[PDB]
Amino acid sequence: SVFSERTEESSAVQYFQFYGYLSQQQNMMQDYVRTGTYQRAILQNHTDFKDKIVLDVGCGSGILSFFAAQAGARKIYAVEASTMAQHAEVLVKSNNLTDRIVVIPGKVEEVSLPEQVDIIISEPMGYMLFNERMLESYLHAKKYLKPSGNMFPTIGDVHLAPFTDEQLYMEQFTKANFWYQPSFHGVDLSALRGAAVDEYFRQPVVDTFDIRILMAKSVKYTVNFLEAKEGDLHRIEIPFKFHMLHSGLVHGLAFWFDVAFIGSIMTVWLSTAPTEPLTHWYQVRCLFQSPLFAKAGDTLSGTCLLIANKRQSYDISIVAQVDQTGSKSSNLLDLKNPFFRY
Amino acid sequence: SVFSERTEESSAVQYFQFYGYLSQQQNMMQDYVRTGTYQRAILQNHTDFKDKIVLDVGCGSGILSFFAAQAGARKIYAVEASTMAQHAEVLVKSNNLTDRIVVIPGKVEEVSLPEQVDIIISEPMGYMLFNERMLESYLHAKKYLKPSGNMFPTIGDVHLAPFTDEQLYMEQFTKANFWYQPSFHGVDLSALRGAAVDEYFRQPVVDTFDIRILMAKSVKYTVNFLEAKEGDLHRIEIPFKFHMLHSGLVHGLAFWFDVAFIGSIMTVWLSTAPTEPLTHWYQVRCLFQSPLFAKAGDTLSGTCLLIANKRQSYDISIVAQVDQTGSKSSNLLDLKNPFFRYT
Amino acid sequence: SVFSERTEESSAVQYFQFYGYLSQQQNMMQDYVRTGTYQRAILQNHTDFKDKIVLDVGCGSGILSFFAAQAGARKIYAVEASTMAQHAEVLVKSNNLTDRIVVIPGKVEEVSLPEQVDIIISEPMGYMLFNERMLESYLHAKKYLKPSGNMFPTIGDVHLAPFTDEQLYMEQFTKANFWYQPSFHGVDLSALRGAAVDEYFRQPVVDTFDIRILMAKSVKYTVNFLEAKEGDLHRIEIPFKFHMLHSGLVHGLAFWFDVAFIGSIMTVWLSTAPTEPLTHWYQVRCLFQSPLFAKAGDTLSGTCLLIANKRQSYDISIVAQVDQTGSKSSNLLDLKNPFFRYT
Amino acid sequence: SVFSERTEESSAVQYFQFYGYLSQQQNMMQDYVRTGTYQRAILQNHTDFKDKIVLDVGCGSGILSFFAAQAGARKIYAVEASTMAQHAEVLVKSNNLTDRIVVIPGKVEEVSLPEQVDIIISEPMGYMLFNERMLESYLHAKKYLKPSGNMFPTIGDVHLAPFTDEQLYMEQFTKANFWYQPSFHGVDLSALRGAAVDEYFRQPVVDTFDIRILMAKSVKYTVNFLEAKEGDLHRIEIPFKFHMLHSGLVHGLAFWFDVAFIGSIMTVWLSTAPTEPLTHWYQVRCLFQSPLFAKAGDTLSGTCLLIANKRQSYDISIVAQVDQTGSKSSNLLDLKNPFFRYT
Ligand SMILES: NC[C@H]1O[C@@H](n2cnc3c(N)ncnc32)[C@H](O)[C@@H]1O
Ligand SMILES: NC[C@H]1O[C@@H](n2cnc3c(N)ncnc32)[C@H](O)[C@@H]1O
Ligand SMILES: NC[C@H]1O[C@@H](n2cnc3c(N)ncnc32)[C@H](O)[C@@H]1O
Ligand SMILES: NC[C@H]1O[C@@H](n2cnc3c(N)ncnc32)[C@H](O)[C@@H]1O
Repeated sequence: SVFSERTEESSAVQYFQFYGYLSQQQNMMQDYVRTGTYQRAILQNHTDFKDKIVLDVGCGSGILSFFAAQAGARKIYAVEASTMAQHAEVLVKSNNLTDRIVVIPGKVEEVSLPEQVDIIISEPMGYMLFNERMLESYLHAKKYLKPSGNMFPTIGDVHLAPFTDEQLYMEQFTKANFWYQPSFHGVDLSALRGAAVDEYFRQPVVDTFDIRILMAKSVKYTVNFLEAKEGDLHRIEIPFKFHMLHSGLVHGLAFWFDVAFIGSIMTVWLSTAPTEPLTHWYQVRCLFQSPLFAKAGDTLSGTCLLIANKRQSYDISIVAQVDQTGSKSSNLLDLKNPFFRY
Repeated sequence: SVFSERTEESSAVQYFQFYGYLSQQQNMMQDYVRTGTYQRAILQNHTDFKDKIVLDVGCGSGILSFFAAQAGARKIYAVEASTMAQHAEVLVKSNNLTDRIVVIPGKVEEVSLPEQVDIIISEPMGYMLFNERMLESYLHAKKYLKPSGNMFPTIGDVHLAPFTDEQLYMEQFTKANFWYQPSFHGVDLSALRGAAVDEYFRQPVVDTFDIRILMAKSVKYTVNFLEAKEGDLHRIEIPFKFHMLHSGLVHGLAFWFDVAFIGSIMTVWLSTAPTEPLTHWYQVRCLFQSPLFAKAGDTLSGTCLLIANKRQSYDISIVAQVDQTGSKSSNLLDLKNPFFRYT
Repeated sequence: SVFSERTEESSAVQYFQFYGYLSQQQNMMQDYVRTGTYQRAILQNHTDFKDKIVLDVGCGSGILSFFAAQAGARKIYAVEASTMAQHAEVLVKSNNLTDRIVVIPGKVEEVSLPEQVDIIISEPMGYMLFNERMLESYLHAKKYLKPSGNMFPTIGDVHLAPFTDEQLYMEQFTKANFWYQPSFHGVDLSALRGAAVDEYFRQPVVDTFDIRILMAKSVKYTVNFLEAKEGDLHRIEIPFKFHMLHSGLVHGLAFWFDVAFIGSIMTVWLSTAPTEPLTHWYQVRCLFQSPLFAKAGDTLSGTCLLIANKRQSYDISIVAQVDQTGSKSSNLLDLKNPFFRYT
Repeated sequence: SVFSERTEESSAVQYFQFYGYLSQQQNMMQDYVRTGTYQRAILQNHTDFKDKIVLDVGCGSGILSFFAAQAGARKIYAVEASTMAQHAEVLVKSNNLTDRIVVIPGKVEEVSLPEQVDIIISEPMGYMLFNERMLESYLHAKKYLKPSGNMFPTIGDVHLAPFTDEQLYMEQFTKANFWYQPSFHGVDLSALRGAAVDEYFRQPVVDTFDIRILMAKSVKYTVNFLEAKEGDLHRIEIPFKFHMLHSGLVHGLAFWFDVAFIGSIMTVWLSTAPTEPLTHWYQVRCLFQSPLFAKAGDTLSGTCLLIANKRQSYDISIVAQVDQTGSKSSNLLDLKNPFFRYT
């Protein structure tokens, strides 16, 4: 299947074992913003579901299937690759919905569905949206979608903005300074300081923050899931040009994302922006190894490049430059292994 | 190899990737208890190391090799399976020790050493001592040990004790009761309440605790690494009989361990007992599904059975009964995925 | 002369230029602790001055000579090498003391005095006591001292103790990190990162601090000016052994000093200890380039080595080691060019 | 050499020791105004640099040379007299520019250069522009300049303006009045009050100020470095006639400067005016001994005379007169030792 072609067995096993735990399902579900927003999107666009065939990709506990059933769907095919699939059917039976919700265990890239569907629903967003590479399974599932079909979510917006946070930068450097020691119990570790600094700064920082640290209006990169193809997500190049509102040191880039459910009756947005209520996604920040000084009015231009790897994630290379001075900074990040600071 | 037959590749890859991070080496190294005690054990027993051949199993950063070098070792073969090895060779060079420390990348079950060694050193202990199943690699390495060779650590003590902690026990039901509601956004989740409970009780709890929660003197099970074989660690049966010091409800068993370095000059102990300073191992507690009432003076008898799995960990089966009342309780735990509760 | 042989002309010119300013005399004089403490020492030991011949080395404005005159000295020879000598004579005249205070312009190593003296007074202390190397001029002056004569101050005590201050350390590391930039306006500065760190950490930090940052009771090094010779101050080796009271990171050593005026009537102390009221000397701290971790009970041993240079100051070499672990740290500091952190 | 004949060795030693510190290079480089403006001037006039020979006088770290290299210079001779030169060559190698940048240690008046150059670049400006007397080294370098060559900066403007700051003027007497007391610890200091006053008024004040204290449009004296000779800078006579915008007491003159880079493509200005963002040069103020009252519309006429001394600085003589009143005031200052008042 296309899934095994793009994934190390080691990672996939780990991935689906993680999602096999009810405690994780609980964590996801107790996010009122996430769960409530999904329900609002489905129910207020109920006409897009009424008496229709639905495909739910990565149903987990099955919550989204139930929303679709509440909206009046004729039949929901709920596909789930973890052992959660067995718990889902238990809920379907105890909620008397066996005539309407059909759980199909397996990967959407590997299962056979009885028929094409009118709409696909899913929650494929990870940290920075793209983490876990579930967006490609979501787009793969489009093979079962009718020409006149819809997708929930319909589009995705990545938001980038430069930030200043001296406290965060010093925190990571305080940790790396361990490896600068000339005599730790009589051992010289200093030969590895270079390696240590790189590794710590290779960590995306997951947490929330006050928006006053943002130094410029954010830049947006939009993905339309209805027209996009699987191949489009192997290499994502996000160019940016910021016009600085404040003078100071830029310590990195901040990331968050919006998704929109564009239904017939109305459009519902789900945002993880720092101006919005917190979600289990929080926000993501990537530190530069060396800060860049920029005056207000200067322009900070560069590229954020995401290249998919076989561990179900992306390698992030960020290059940034102050156009007036030529001061340039780089960083390479491993999105798979973040630093949770909350 | 002997390693690949007892480990799923999936688990092994994730395992060695974890140990390839300098941040992880740093966490271990900043444990003064662990690192300080090892140095003390080696340096205070310099006679066991001076002009000897040494094998360091899972050297990681190589810290233990350097200690052996400080103690006067003739040659140290440092074996490391993760990408930490490439970093180890760097430190050996920058510390001018290439003539004495030889880094050998690979798994100890798969590499070939040029010669037999006088002593083997290592830090193979995981949670509850046995977690990660590295102890089997440590014992495997004995194929390279000369007769009359020594091992650092030399012996291991697992300790079991019954405890009472009403809040820990009740916490598990507060969490699972999330699933006991008839309309979560219009959905009846109650059907999964049972499974949720089961899931939470299969998790060993990692954290520390006040020694006053202990209901009896601990029972210890000893592994002597000098006589032990790999096969001895696939099935570990720890029978126990506790004589209760306090009356109350027993909610589970607490585990910790000691290791001893037995050298010519002296014996050095490394303990993770709750009476001792805290380590990155902390302590481990396993809850019973149902608490047992025990009088002071009553006897709590039963068995703790550890069965190794191919995910580099153990399945724990605990059954206990109060002999005077016949009240019986059991539990099954998966040590591979504990609940880190410390705060 | 002995002064020109131990001093660069470039440094000497700037040095005596500095003390030629009335604004600097004012700063010294407005140190109530210093000036008041000196007056207490001289007047309360007035019997050591009554009808005696006095030599005041580096009188500056002449303030100590006036103290001596108040105490009843028959005659005071006041030696001053800067142009301040011209101002001193103005005060001597406007205060009608020409019969008792005689200003001698020149360096104490070069002037000729009519007679031997009973007591020498002076303020030869700089930062960390030894900076400015005036103590050698003070000791040189003993050639004019009678066999049974006295010296004010009589003895000096240097105190050193380890401290912890994460914020001070990161401040200096933050400053040096400028040179780690890979593209400053398109230029790679990283090649100088090493040189930058060295330069910044070579600076002793002058400021005050909370005594709670000290990690152990201080060690004392005493200089007795009555028996000491100049040659003793060219190389000062201060060994130390601290018994750690608290566990934590040691970021450096803190220095302060006491001097004592031991007269016939009583002993008066002048202290720049952080437990005492502040002076224009403040305290001095020397950072290690890399901190050392020590538990409470461990011992921190090492050496502070002071070597006098031709710029009228000292080069400081500090080596420290945690005896139990072997963790070692060093640093070289240039006392002549401090970092003033004071508010 | 031409440099040694106009400088006492004592000052020269101290001068080049100062610029040998990376900490000061950093201080200069972190001035965005200075460094940014220089880069703008060089890169936006790239046609003045592409494939030409450049001479960089007092390159320090070499930053300006790297800019010239970015603009496309074929070869840059970078001259540096301090020990910074060794650091410069290190950067040249690590930035892989050894084929184009040649670092020449030594004074520009003493070194040997192989060839004539197309353009000279440098940042020779001190406080009040002329301080440090490096502008004379900049002009000396024209012996290596081809006719029709260019100079970056090309011209320099010093700006003069009258100001009012009653608190600054009164501050000097508050400080000097320390000496006006009949019993400081029993000593009458009053005889030195006059000397103290004189000393404070000879110090030009370095800091910044609000432009609302300025009493008239500034008067400017221009130095065009392309036709100017070294000899033009030994005696600078700046006559001035201010037309007062405000009525009030004038306490002195404020100084700042502009330099312009006149290239083929465009002209770039670097200004230290108080209306502009602050720089590490700040502004300079020189007090009159007695304030002068001037009505708005009145004319304040006089002369500012700068006379070079052997301490690499200037003696400033200011004479001013209110033409309508005949009210006259003067002052003589030593720019070598300013008073840093900032914050
Ligand atoms: N939001 C995450 C949920 O979606 C499930 N999932 C991830 N990849 C999948 C896939 N390729 N096929 C079916 N379900 C998948 C995954 O098992 C988890 O339950
Ligand atoms: N202290 C933990 C260290 O021991 C290493 N390790 C575990 N099993 C190993 C094995 N079988 N061969 C070599 N190194 C091993 C493991 O890679 C880690 O670096
Ligand atoms: N305590 C410092 C004061 O004493 C003066 N001084 C420093 N070294 C001296 C010296 N070697 N001879 C005479 N006076 C000296 C120095 O000029 C200053 O005024
Ligand atoms: N911008 C300040 C830089 O200019 C250097 N400098 C001053 N006078 C010099 C001189 N005469 N020759 C070479 N470099 C000189 C001075 O050493 C410093 O590095």
